[PDB]
This record gives sequence, structure tokens and C-alpha cells, in this order.
Amino acid sequence: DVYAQEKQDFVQHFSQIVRVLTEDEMGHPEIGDAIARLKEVLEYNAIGGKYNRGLTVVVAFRELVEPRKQDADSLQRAWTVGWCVELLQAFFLVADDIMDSSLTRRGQICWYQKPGVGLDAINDANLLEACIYRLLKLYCREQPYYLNLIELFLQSSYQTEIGQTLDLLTAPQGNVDLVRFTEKRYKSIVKYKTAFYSFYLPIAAAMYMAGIDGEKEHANAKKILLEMGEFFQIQDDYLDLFGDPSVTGKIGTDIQDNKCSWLVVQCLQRATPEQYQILKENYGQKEAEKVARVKALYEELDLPAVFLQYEEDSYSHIMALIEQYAAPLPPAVFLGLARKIYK
Amino acid sequence: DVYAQEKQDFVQHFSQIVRVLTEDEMGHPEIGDAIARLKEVLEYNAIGGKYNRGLTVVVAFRELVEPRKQDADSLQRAWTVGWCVELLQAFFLVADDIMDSSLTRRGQICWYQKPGVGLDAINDANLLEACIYRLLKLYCREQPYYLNLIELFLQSSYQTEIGQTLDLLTAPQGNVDLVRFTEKRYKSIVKYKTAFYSFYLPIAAAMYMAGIDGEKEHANAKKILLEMGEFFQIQDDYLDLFGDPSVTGKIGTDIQDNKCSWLVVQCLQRATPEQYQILKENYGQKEAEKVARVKALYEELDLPAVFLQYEEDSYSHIMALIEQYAAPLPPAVFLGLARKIYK
Ligand SMILES: O=P(O)(O)C(O)(Cn1ccnc1)P(=O)(O)O
Ligand SMILES: O=P(O)(O)C(O)(Cn1ccnc1)P(=O)(O)O
Ligand SMILES: [Zn+2]
Ligand SMILES: [Zn+2]
Ligand SMILES: [Zn+2]
Ligand SMILES: [Zn+2]
Ligand SMILES: [Zn+2]
Ligand SMILES: [Zn+2]
Repeated sequence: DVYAQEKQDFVQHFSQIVRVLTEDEMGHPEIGDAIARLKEVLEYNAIGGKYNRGLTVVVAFRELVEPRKQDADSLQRAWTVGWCVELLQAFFLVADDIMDSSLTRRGQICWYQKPGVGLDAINDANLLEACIYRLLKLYCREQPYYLNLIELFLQSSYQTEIGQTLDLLTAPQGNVDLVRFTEKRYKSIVKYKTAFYSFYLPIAAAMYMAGIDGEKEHANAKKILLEMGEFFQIQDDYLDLFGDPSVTGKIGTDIQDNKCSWLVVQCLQRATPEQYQILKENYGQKEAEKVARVKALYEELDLPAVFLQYEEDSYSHIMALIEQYAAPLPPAVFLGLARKIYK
Repeated sequence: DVYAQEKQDFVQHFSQIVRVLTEDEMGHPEIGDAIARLKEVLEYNAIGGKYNRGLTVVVAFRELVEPRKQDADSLQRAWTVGWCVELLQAFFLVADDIMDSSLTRRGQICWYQKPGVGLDAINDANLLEACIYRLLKLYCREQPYYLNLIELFLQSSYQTEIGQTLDLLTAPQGNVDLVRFTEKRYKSIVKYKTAFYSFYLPIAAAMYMAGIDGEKEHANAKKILLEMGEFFQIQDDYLDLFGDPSVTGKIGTDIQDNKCSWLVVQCLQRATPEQYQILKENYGQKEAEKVARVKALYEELDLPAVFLQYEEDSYSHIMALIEQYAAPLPPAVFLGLARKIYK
């Protein structure tokens, strides 16, 4: 709702983002071809998603900053920082798709799978990251929260990369051991690989723009946001297998990639010794028939019902956390976010 | 000389860099496996080179900062920033080796070619980059030049990535057109992909630590340093084919990769129509025999003599630039650097 009434404004300002990231180098004709490539990278990879993470920055900003302080300049900066969060995302996702050997994202073929792109997409990804800091300097350098934002974005990237490292270490290709796939290990992975950048980052950014820089306030917001992020990633794992491809926009690879998925973790907690063997002999392999066998095992253990039940309980737990930790922040800030990810 | 008498101190402090990048997360046991991987990545990729770029930060710092200001804390920060420059390098080189499909670097197999690593090396690279900003905050946050350094390192990364984009765009695999390989195009590529981070970055960092933040001083230093960087990359292209592998530490790939090399550019300027055809039909292809044919064409046009002559003239041109632009900085600063890269 508040998102949907912020969305189209947010999307419309992507053109100025691309304009300014392209004309920032007008005085340097010799890099024209690189700048054109950057434009193409932006348009293929930063556009086409739902922009929920970036919109969260905008929504939270309007709810945290007093209206008489929300001038045209301040709003412009708010949706610039929103787009920076979308760029960070794009940076990680382009690399993630290479490393997960994925095929599609946002209903199109992954950038690196495009003929002519391939592993050059690695440098494309790094450029998207650099754009974040080009925008922060262009729009926010003179602001009191400038350094806070730079550090928030750098820290969030480090955390996410630690998370990705845990994700990849725990999922060695060609090497199946289910013993690694524990609940404790799972929660650590998704905290770092998803929860920080998808949920803490956007709200924290808006907070700093609102002059809310207190360690206590950020720790309290973080209590709620990291838990939401844990649920969001469990939902991402569920949908990787049971989601509707025309809705998700991407083909799942967790089983083939031998991932420490929430699904496989719950399977391990429930499987008989016989079922364990079936999982062991079919998981982490590229063969369609072996993947289908894993999915059948999941459905036979009613993991879809287990997920639906977990989602209800997670929702309740998170609402409890909001009651406890939202103050002094407007509860609407966390509620709007909760509404976006729960049904 | 001044490098060699700074070197072993510099190298010895890598252990503290690795210590502090590993114990910075003592309070977070759950990421132990990621931190161990980071250590392994650091030790395989930041160690084993000559450290000239990092040593330049240290050397320049000692020459720019008054001795009575060079306390134990300030020196420690100087070789921390030196190591940050080495980490930036490692970040770019790990990715560069994937994208150039290289085999060896620093006398060992490329990180990504190691069994068990592969394209996970992409995330490894990003972690090395993040380490830069972790160190800057840990050691320099309270310093007046803190933000100047953060921005210098981010800007240098952006420039280098623009350069890499130009390098890759100009070298489409399977698509040979020699018409793209001009002198004008070449100079632009190496300015951005090498000159900024290898020569401006280190000196600029030391300058900012010395409180030298003037736009005029940096532009003058940059006049000298970008020209040195252009020569250094031409030398890198020369050695890719005519260098001694046990000295260079890496196998060349420029011809196979269809690169806009200084060699191919000079060849194009000199080749008869018949030789042009020979180049056209053998360049940018993986076949050893076709590569050998290109090398023979280069030697037949005495490109090695052309390089040796160019190196002498470049040296003289750069010394002229130092006479003109070094002041108010100690000329030794640029001379020591020139001495390292010329013979
Ligand atoms: O399941 P992943 O963690 O790989 C994913 O959720 C991406 N991601 C990467 C880091 N955090 C999330 P995606 O399913 O979009 O490919
Ligand atoms: O020749 P490249 O530019 O690929 C190289 O010099 C690396 N590099 C990358 C950007 N600047 C320099 P290397 O020969 O070390 O592989
Ligand atoms: Zn993925
Ligand atoms: Zn992934
Ligand atoms: Zn997923
Ligand atoms: Zn290379
Ligand atoms: Zn290269
Ligand atoms: Zn080279």
C-alpha cells in the first residue's frame, strides 16, 4: 500500500540515476564505450524486480523524517539511497547467479548466460557496486550522515560476502555430506547472506538519514529485522522448489547445487534411516531424475505443510518482536515490511 | 634501495594484518569457517608478489611526513594502508585471472584454477576488497584523512573497473577485428586499468596521510604517475610474450585472448598488407601454432628492438615530467619509483 503509492515515483527516478551515472563522465569521451556498457548492465540487472528493498528506504524515510523536513532535495536523496540498495542487490545477484550456476532471474536469462557476456559479468558486477559510492558522493557528500551511509553499505557488503562464503563452503559440489546441514549452521548462513542487506540495510539507511544514529536504536531495529530476514530466506528456499516459476522469475538450483536449504534441513530432522539414504544418494547432483526423487521425498514428508505452519508461527513471533523492540520508531515501519513478505 | 630497506618490515607486518582481520570477528564464532577461508584467500593471493605498490605507500610516507611525526602509530598505519593497496591489487588480479583465462600468477597456479576453488573465487575476490575498508576503519577512523582515503580507494576501484571494461570490450573472444587496436584506444585502456591504481593510488594515499590534500598537488603528481603507469603496462604487454616465465611468474595470454596489446598495436603500425593478413588469420585464437605465428611476425618486425628503444625514450620523457611537476614534493619520491620500473 504505502509501497505501491511510492513505487512508480521510485521507478521513474531510475532514469535520472542512469543519466547521472552516464553524464558524470561527459568530460571523459575516451571511456564512452565503458559507460555505454555500464548503462546496459544497469538496465538489464537493476530493472525488472519488485524494488521492495529500495522502496523500503523511501517508505521508512517518509515515516521517520518530519514532513516539514521532507523537501524536494531530501526526497531525491532518499530515492537515490533506495536505488543504491537496489544496486548492491544487483551486484550480489549477478555474482550469485554465476556461482550457483543459475539459468534465469526476474523472468529473463541470467546476465552471465547471455551470449557475449559470460565471465565478463564479474567485472560488470563490480561496476554496479562502484556505482553505489558514486551516487552517495554525488547526492549525499554534504550531508551529516554521509560517512554513516558509506560505512553501512561497506559493512553490509562484507557481511553478505561472509554469508556467501558460508553458503558456498557448506555446499561443496560433488561432495555430499548431509551432516553439515544443521539448523544452527543454517541460521548463521542466512543471517549473513540475506538478513543484513535485505532488511537491516534499508531501514538502517533511512534511520541514519533521519538523524537516528544511536547504537541502541539500531540494535533494537536489528533484533526485528534480522529475524524477518531469516524468515524471508527460508521462504526463498521453499519457493526454490515449490514456488511458481512464472511468479518467482527464476529456476531453482538448491538441490543440484547441494545447498544447505531450509528444506533439506527439515527433511534431515524428519527422515527415517531409509529416507536418509535416499536423500544421500540423490542430493547434490545434476540429474533431473535424482532431483525429482528428492522433491518426492520432501512432499512425502509433508514439508510444504511444515512450511505453511512455520510461516504462521514466524509471523506471530515477528509481531511479538515488533511489540517489544519497535519503540521509539513508528510500528508502521516494521508492519509495512512484514505485510510485504507475509502473504 | 629505500624499498629494500623498507621491505622486510613491510612483509613482517602482514601477520598482524591477517591476525586482526581474523580476530576482528572473535566475538562471532558462527563465521569461523568463513574467516578461515578468508585467511586462506589472503595467504594465497596477497603474498608472493614483490609488494612494490604497497611499499611505495610506506616509502613515500617516510619521505613526505616530517620525522618527528613518524611515531610508531603513524608508521603502523602507513604499512596498513600499504597493505590495503596490495589487497586492492589482489582483488583485481583474482578476477582478472578468471576473465583472462590465465593459468599461473606469482609462480603458482591461479587461485580459481585450484581444485576446489573455481568460480567461488569471485566471492573470494570481493572479500579481499572488503578487507581494505575493514582495515581503514580499524586503523584510520580517527584520522583527519580517513574519508579522503576511503574515497581514494573507492574511486581507484571504479577507474580500474572502467579500464577493465575497456580492456574486455576491445577484446571480444572469437571476434577478431584489428581495426579496434589503435594507439589512441590503447592509451585510454591502460590509463584506467593500470595507471590509476598502480601509480597514482599509492602516492596519493601517502600524500593524504601527510596532510597533502591540495587538488593542485594531486594533479601535478598525477601528471607524472599516469605516464609512468602507461609505460609500466606497455612493459607488461611486452613481457607477456617476450618475458622470462620464471621471472614474470605468469603465462601470457594476450594473443589467445585477442587483447589490444601494445605489441599488436605496434605490429599494426608496421605490417605490410601481407603481414596484416597473417596477423588477422592467427590472432585471438587458442591454437599454439597460430600464437607462434604471431610471435614470429612480431620478431620479424623487430618489435623487441622497438620496445627497448621506446623504454629508453619513455624513461627520458618521464624524467622530464619529474623535473616539471615534482615540486613541492621531494623528487626522490618519483625517482625511487622510476628506478623500480626502469631496468
Ligand atoms: O538462494 P540464494 O541465497 O542463492 C538467493 O536467495 C540469492 N541470495 C544471495 C545472497 N542472499 C540471497 P537466490 O534464490 O535469489 O539465488
Ligand atoms: O595484462 P593484464 O592487464 O590482464 C595484467 O597486467 C593485470 N591488470 C589488470 C588490470 N591492470 C593490470 P596481467 O598481465 O598481470 O594479467
Ligand atoms: Zn542463488
Ligand atoms: Zn546463492
Ligand atoms: Zn534461493
Ligand atoms: Zn590478466
Ligand atoms: Zn586483463
Ligand atoms: Zn598482462
